[PDB]
Amino acid sequence: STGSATTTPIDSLDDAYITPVQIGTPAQTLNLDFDTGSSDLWVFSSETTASEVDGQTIYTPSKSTTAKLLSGATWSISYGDGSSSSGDVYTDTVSVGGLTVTGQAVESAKKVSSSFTEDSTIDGLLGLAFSTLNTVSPTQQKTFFDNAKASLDSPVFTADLGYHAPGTYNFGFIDTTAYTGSITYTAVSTKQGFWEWTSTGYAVGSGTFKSTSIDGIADTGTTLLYLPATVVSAYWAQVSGAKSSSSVGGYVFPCSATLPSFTFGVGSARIVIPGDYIDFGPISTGSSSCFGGIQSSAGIGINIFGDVALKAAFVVFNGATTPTLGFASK
Ligand SMILES: CCN(CC)c1ccc(C(=O)NN)cc1
Repeated sequence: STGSATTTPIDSLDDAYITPVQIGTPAQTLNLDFDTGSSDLWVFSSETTASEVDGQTIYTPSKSTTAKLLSGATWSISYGDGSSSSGDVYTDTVSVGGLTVTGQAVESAKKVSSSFTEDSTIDGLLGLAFSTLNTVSPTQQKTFFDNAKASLDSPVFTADLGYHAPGTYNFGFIDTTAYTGSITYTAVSTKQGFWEWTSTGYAVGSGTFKSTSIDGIADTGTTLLYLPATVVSAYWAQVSGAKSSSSVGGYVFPCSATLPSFTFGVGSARIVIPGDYIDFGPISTGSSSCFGGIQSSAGIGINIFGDVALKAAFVVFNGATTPTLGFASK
């Protein structure tokens, strides 16, 4: 089997991407944030604290003839930005882009943090990291990908995120028309439950490539590119007037600037992030200070290849017995 679904930015900055997902019988379509940095499929629901719901579409398990309470199961998750959610668990039929999994754990939120409440466009998350990170207790549950993978034509999914435009998540096949050149594969460590890999270095604009190992995770659920302070300082030093602002919470730059590109290495291959992808716009409406899309990972504890980086590539998440990650230009 295969599936293919379009993913759409939630706003004009590509702050996140939403993908329609069919849950239950008859189908209830919710728009979920596909998240290769976590392993829970959770939704706004009829059980979510009413004051914490603000425009989201909710899953109502009582209206699904295939929903079953997973008795005794609870979940609770916190993300690296401080966002969180928690609740109980149902199993139900879940379909993405024509690919159907029966008996998928659908984690129903009882509580969500304000950061989720305020994102009216995001009806929940669909985790695509390794199932060892799943938070359901006392019986850990499998991701949608993990459940699907034996049925898939090939045990892979691909992320093809757009810049200020829709893109595609495919399951079970590699669309050879969706990228240019060849796909370069690189090793993955699953020890921390993430799609963790090592970039071979970077360049700023038209500068020389610096060969240096940068461990990090491929996280579709993180907006920006978070790299070591040395790398990030080298980038922003090429933008007149750019500075790290403690009050704003990262690097800002004059909105009048033209940003340089940023290149990262994948083996001997190179992915180029155009300068425009690194512009996250005014820090507040009408400001001439703009927020940067490359930020320091110092204090996070890990480097994160978020959407800023991933959207510059066609990315293969290869879930074979020994997982790997592939990147191509597009
Ligand atoms: C700000 C609240 N949202 C919705 C955009 C989040 C989505 C994904 C993550 C995350 O870290 N995923 N790996 C954290 C938060």
